[PDB]
Amino acid sequence: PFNSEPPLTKLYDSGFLTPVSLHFVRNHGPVPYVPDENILDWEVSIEGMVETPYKIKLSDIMEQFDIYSTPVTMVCAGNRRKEQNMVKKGAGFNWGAAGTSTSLWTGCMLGDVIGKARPSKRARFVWMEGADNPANGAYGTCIRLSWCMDPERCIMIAYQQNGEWLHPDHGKPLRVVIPGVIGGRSVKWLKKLVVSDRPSENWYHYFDNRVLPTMVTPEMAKSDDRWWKDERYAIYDLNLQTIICKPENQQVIKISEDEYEIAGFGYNGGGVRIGRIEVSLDKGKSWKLADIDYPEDRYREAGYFRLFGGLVNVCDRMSCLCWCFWKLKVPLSELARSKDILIRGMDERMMVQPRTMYWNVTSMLNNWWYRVAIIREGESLRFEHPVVANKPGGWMDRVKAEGGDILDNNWGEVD
Amino acid sequence: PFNSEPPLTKLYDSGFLTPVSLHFVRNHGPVPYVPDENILDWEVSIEGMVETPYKIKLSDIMEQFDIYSTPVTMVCAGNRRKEQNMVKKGAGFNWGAAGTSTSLWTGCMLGDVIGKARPSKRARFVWMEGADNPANGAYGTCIRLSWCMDPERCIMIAYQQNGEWLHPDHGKPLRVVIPGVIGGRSVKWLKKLVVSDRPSENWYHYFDNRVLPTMVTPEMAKSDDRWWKDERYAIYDLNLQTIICKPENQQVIKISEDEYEIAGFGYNGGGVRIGRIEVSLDKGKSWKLADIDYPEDRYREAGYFRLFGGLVNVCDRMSCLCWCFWKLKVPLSELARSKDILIRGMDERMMVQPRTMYWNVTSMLNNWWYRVAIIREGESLRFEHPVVANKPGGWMDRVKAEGGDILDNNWGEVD
Ligand code: MTV
Ligand code: MTV
Ligand code: NA
Ligand code: NA
Repeated sequence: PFNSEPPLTKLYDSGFLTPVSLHFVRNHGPVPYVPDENILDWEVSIEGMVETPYKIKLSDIMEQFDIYSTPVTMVCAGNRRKEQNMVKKGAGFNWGAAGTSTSLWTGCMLGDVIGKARPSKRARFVWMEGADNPANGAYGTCIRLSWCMDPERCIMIAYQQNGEWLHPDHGKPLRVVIPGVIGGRSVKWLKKLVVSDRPSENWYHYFDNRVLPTMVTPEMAKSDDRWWKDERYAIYDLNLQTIICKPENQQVIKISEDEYEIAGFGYNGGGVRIGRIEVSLDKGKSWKLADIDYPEDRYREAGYFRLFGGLVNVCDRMSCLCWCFWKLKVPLSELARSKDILIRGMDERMMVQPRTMYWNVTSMLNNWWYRVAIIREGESLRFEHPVVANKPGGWMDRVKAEGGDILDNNWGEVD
Repeated sequence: PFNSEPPLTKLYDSGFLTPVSLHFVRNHGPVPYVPDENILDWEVSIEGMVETPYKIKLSDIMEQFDIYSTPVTMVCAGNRRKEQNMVKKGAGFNWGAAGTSTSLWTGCMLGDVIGKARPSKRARFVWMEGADNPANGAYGTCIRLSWCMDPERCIMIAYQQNGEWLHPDHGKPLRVVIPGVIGGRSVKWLKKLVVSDRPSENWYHYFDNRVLPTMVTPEMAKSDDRWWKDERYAIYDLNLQTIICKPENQQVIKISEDEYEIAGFGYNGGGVRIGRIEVSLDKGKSWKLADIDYPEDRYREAGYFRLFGGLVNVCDRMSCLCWCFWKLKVPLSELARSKDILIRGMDERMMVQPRTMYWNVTSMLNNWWYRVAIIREGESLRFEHPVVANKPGGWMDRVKAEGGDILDNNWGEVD
């Protein structure tokens, strides 16, 4: 496999729409390389439990279906994996907190494409299969049929990203983009859509992209395949995340009468808005309400307009399919009396991020509170994120050097 | 207002469908009393942003619309309020854990009723108003239009409960039943449906049924009305709850070689399945996987059939609109080495119940882990639930008698 993660500061600083060059990459195997001259002839087959199976070329999609341009936040299931790895080593690429990127995606509605084949009333799922050939054969997975037909979910088949034709690494020439759901279901190099009454039976649907129960050890999961065949553990909708980006790791700030603007981003699954983002400087004893900016709502408020030949119709939805940004000003004098900054979000289902880590075999969907340690050094404060992408230098490295237990009630820090 | 809560043991023991006589009751004011002879003439007006406003009598609903019979779990937003009251006294009826009841509801689809009036493309909400007249005028609130049109959500206008004509306390002759959403939105004695592009402006929509941010004090909420006018804090979909019912409060069990079957129920909002229910006997250090029974899935598997003149079509949905039951056998010898039983659920969005209480002004949607204390007395164990409905006798009463801080890292219990 191949994985690349943008620097957290660069991701935040780029703002609501991440440049294509910075978008994170996750490939299970070799990328199928498709030359520009072959793009328009790329063919997808629609089959299974449908009245009228058909095949369609990209050029035909572009001419025959309504075209949309939609901002969507993509998130890898493995985001924040390194934090879990610090607690107990496991398999998988050690993502920091920047395994997410947000783009305008241009293409057709998957529901329109499937609708044309007329799915059976007994159908429940749409299987998706890619043209790639990683170690265990073609990558494939699935999504609920009803979600494809739901305008609030805006599931797309995209052929442009921020108005550019897709790069090989991002699925050239065609991929599914599934908002509010882990990147694992957004199948790249799309070849086949199969309408079914049951989930995918693809190897990658079983043995990846699952949050196994916490008490299942890696040895149990290796020795008993049944752990990977219970749909209750398959990841679809994202869980709620909030990340601190300012102050930056190892940032040093002089203590003064000035306020400092703590800041970051949040995202969530299933189109459910994050209703509140709260910060604590006293280890969760009291919480302060951050100001949230939802840039997607600006697109919602603009009504209908076109970008890259596609209709922007955020205005037709109430869902939140993109990340939001948050800010909170605090006096430096208060930070100087604090040992850490914690952030947590609660959504419009009144579900909140947990205090407690949920360690699991694939170390996926790690959404316990993100913590930035505060170290006072003379008349200045220095700040430490939990982990750094690809290097030491976070508070978890320090706590391990101190002999501490990161899972204890004080994050392994002394008293 | 008037509130009544069934005994927790009786609620559990009754099983998947709660008898009408045991169903919890929540009225904000006097109940409008409607004689049997007046039922069929009861009229509802459909108005607002629609092409064709109309009025319809109950008898006409019964003859003109498709009739369904659907199991739905109802839950009061105030369930588990007494637990919060033990921490810091607040306003509101002190619910234990049994402010929930599950019934077969018979009636028409709200989406069919609204669909007939042809809502404007700009419409976003359906306001609902009741015939009652509590202190601040007619009770009214709202629900998203798109949710009314979604078959997975099965929002109904019901006139029978477990096959009986509705009782006055339960909305006779007609109410809305909104699955997966707090009982507050399931408007009783329904008189008016108004299609709008914005939320309800009813007094009860603002000043009740909200989870205000935790740092907002009762004094802040009393003095600044704006806290109650931000939709991000209005409750719709339920959050995830799991409750221990066995062992019962003050139950005493002889320590032996025998296993004991710990047991209870769970429920969740938005039709999202609870994928796992986990129990800890070691204060969250390790977790054990419970067995979950989902009786709704039996109705799903039965295909189409009729109950009380209504189509049962659970088979058409994938959503979970009802509670589930859970069981876990443990050796009594292991319980004897333990100081408590904790239970928590995680749903199919990989969102888990929190360790930390989220105290709030209305003390609503309290879903931190439910804890049963274990007290060893000679060769026996005695068990204590957090609180008892209407009386002392739980571990929270005991912890307060001990001078402890329930919000501390050990639930206020010694070391
Ligand atoms: N055909 C195909 N092969 C893949 O390996 C494959 N991996 C995916 C995963 S697994 Mo994760 O939930 O472990 S994030 C993620 C992404 C990321 O897309 P990007 O590289 O365009 O960011 O595409 C998904 N789609 C795929 N499609
Ligand atoms: N018209 C009307 N008046 C009410 O006071 C009223 N209260 C409700 C609340 S507020 Mo809560 O989220 O504070 S639970 C709940 C229920 C309960 O219905 P039941 O009495 O049939 O159990 O109906 C809701 N519907 C109502 N409808
Ligand atoms: Na909220
Ligand atoms: Na789950």
